[PDB]
Amino acid sequence: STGSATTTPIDSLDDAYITPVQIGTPAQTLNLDFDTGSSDLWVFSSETTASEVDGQTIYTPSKSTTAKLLSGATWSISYGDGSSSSGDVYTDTVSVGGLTVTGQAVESAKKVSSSFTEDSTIDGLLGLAFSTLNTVSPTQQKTFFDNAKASLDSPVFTADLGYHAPGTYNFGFIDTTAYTGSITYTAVSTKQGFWEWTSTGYAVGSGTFKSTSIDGIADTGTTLLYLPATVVSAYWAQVSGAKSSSSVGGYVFPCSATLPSFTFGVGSARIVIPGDYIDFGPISTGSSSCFGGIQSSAGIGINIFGDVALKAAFVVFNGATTPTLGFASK
Ligand SMILES: Fc1ccc(-c2cn3ccnc3nn2)cc1F
Ligand SMILES: Fc1ccc(-c2cn3ccnc3nn2)cc1F
Repeated sequence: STGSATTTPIDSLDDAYITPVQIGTPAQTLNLDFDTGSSDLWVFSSETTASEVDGQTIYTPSKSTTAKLLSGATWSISYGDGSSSSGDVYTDTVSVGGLTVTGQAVESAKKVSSSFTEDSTIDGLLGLAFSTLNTVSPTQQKTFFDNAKASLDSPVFTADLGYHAPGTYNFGFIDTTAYTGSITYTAVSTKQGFWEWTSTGYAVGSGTFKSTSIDGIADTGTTLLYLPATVVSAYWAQVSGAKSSSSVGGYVFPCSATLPSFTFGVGSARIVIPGDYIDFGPISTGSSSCFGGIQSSAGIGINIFGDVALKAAFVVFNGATTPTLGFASK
C-alpha cells in the first residue's frame, strides 16, 4: 500500500505546515502538523477545554462508529518550544492520503497550551519520530508510520515541503519525479528517538565549504534551522546590520537585506537553502527588522534541521530495520 497527501503552509511565511488526516467512521478530516520530531498523534477534540478551542476543527469520538476508548490510557507532552498538551486516548481508523491504519492511537486533547489555542489552523500533531518517544501511559503507543510500515510497499515516508507553496508527504514509495539528481543517504541514530544524523558541513553564500560534523535531527515539526552558534554567527556576519537580539529572541536583520544562501552537507552532497528561505518577515507588524530563519541551537541542546532546511530538499525517512535518511535537491 501507499499514501500521498498534500501539505500546505499555514501562512505566507511557512510558519508551519498542515496535512489533512481522516479520522474515524464516517471520516472526520483534521489538519495536522506532521512532526518528525515527536511521536504522538493528538487532536483537538470534543473533550478539549472549551476556552482552549478557538477555530480548530475537533475530533468527536462519540460520532465515530470505529472509535474505542483506550481504557486507562493518558498522554501528556511538552515540546521544545514550550508548548504542551495532554488528554486521554482512543483507537480509531486513521487515513492519510489514501493510506489507512486501523486501531491507530488517537490522542484526544483535554488540555492544550495557549500557543495551540492561538493557532486556529492546526488541529493537532501527527508524530513521525520513533515510537520510543510516544508519551501514552501506561501502555506506550505506536506512530501512524510504525503501524503502517508492514503494509507499505516500502518502509519509508518522504517529506517534500514547499517554499511558500504546497508540498507533499508520501508513504510507502519514493516519487522519482519529485527530485533532481540522486538521493544521498546518510546514517541515522535512533538512540534519542529522533531522526538524528550527521551533516558533513556548511557554506555561507558563495563561500568555501567548511567540512565539519554537525549532529542534528531532521524535524518537520520545527520551523527554523537551529545550528551551533559558531555556524550561525558565520552566516549572519554576511548580512549587513544583522545582529542577535536578546529582546526579540534571536538573530534579526534589516528587512531591506538580500540574504545569502546556506549550504549544508549530506555526505559528499550539498543541499542549498536559498536566502529567501531564511526570511521570516518583520518581528512585529510594520517593523523594518526581520526575523532570521537560521538561529543558534545553543540552549536547546540539539541541532535541528527544521523546515527551513528540509524544504530545500526531497527528504527520505527510511524506516527499514536500520533506519537512514536520504536527501536530494529538487
Ligand atoms: F521563527 C519562527 C516562526 C514561526 C514559528 C512557529 C512554530 N510553530 C509550531 C506550530 N505552529 C507554529 N507557528 N510558528 C517558530 C519560529 F521560531
Ligand atoms: F524554539 C525552539 C524550536 C524548537 C525546539 C525543539 C527542541 N526539540 C527536541 C527534539 N525536537 C525538538 N523540537 N524543537 C526548541 C526551541 F526552543
